[PDB]
Amino acid sequence: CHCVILNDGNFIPVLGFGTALPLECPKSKAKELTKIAIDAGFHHFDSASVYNTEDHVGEAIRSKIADGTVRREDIFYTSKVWCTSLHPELVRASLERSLQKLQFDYVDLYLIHYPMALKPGEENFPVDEHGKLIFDRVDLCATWEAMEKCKDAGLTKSIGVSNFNYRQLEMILNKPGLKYKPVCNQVECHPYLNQMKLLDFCKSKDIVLVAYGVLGTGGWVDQNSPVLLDEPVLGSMAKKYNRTPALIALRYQLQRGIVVLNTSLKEERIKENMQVFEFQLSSEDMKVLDGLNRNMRYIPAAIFKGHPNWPFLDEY
Amino acid sequence: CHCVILNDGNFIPVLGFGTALPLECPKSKAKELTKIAIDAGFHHFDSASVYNTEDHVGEAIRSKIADGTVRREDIFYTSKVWCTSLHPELVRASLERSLQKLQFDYVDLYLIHYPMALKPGEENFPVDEHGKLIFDRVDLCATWEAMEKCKDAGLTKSIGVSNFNYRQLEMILNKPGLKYKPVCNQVECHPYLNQMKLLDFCKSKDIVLVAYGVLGTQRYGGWVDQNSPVLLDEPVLGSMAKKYNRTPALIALRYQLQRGIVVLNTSLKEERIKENMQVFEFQLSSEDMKVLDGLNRNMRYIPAAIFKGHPNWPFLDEY
Repeated sequence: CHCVILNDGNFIPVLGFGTALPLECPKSKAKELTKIAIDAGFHHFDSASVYNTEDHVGEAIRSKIADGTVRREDIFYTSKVWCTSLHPELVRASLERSLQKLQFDYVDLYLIHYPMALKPGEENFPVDEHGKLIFDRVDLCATWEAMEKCKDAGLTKSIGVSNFNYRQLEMILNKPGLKYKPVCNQVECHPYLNQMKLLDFCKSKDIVLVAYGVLGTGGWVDQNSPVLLDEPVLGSMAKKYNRTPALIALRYQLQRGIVVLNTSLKEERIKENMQVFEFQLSSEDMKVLDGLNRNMRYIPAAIFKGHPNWPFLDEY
Repeated sequence: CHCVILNDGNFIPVLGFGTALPLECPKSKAKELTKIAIDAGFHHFDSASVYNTEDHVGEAIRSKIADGTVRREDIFYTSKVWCTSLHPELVRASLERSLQKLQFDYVDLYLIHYPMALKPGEENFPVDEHGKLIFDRVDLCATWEAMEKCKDAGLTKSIGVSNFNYRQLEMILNKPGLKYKPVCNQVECHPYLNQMKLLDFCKSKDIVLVAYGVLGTQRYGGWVDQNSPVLLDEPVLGSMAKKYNRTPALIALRYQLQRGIVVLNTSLKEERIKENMQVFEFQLSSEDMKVLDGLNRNMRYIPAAIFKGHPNWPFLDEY
């Protein structure tokens, strides 16, 4: 493995495969993609209870274990508790359900998906008659204590968070009687939103930053206007190193000590990910990439914008 | 043709097929889709110079004219001049280039795509080293006069605008020496953004409101936002669909037709393409129309965000 140590003693592969699927795709597509990713060399798989793809991803993994491609111990599986189960007593319940769907005995990492609670229930997006989310309030420190207990019960080897801004991380870190610090903070990160300040903070607290939406992500204008991968600097550097604009973006994060999660529906693209270990960017080129930062948040989770705990209002 | 009259005497089919394709589709996809629509009964096709599918669309259309399925005069084709060619002297050149690709003698409708100009050039989204769109200053009244000439030259039968707000329409309507009022204003419109005020304004000025994004849109590619409830998930639409034994989509389409709006819709699915024609097989009661009116929440799914900093960005005013 091309791994990095977590503050709790566990190791996580620096390259992971995201299992979230496009709205149009049959959830079963996750199974095929997971198998392809495994054959391509991926050992780290990122999922979440809300993606409703865990049963298929679990089947893919158990199938590659059964034919001897990999062993459970060599796989790093991550799940996340959704907004509707942040209530302390619902945390463990959701994790156990995921393990049931996966037919696993444990997950390697369990994260709080967002620092925002929503009305408990089967619906992942509970809304009123006006289509507005029914927010709920919870003590994130209580939710955290429940995460700690899951780790102690052996249901998850490590625990961390996702989409937490620095102050929210602080709430957990300064929590009285804290037992386990989150091992990571999974957030959107790429050349247009390099998360420099948040990264420096996490590193200062021995927390690993895990990036999703590393290559970026409606109407014709909004769908055809230039996006991250259209960046001329990446295209130029890609030709300079004879790789792809995507590989430049992926490599950029690795050289910053960031764990990267990537996804694709195409086998060739999934396989190309492994090239991120085949080359290196020069200090000067790393500095050039640092200059692309333009605070462009592609995954704002707009529907939550009115939530008291929306993490993206603060600078970082 | 289920057609309605325009303020210039010409008629437009009340249902049209948009020819804009998802960035992940070979531009040729537009040819097969257009032929399918034509067989399904579509006569109205909405395109734009920027979509860069005009050649493929013209191929399909001419193909159906050749085999006798339709006549050129039975087809209503719309094109639009992009932000980079709004300068009075570039308006006609853009149209002639589109006709060349289509291999058409004329287009039935020609529109100003957005009331915002961008740096001239082949590049459609010119940006600086900071990734910011390079805006340009233009006189829309002068642009409009260039559109009027196109109509006088017979290159387009009618002229209109798209994504203009009420004051921007006024700018044109109150123009000294105005020869032709725009026949329409093509804007985003659906139950969550019914454009009541802009509609009432257009009606008062004899302007037809043409709607796109009629079934909602999901701009954000992020999982959470793409997986949160969408317009078609609306319980009122699902409940009403059951009442009339139709689909939530058909209810949303019929809603617009009864308001005097011309609807544009698209789909990569042949089955959904056909389904559209069902909108003409039923009618919504006046009571239910009122019910649908209550669904408005000023939810604009197509904000053209990249343009948000432009002086003429049309979505700032109330309407």
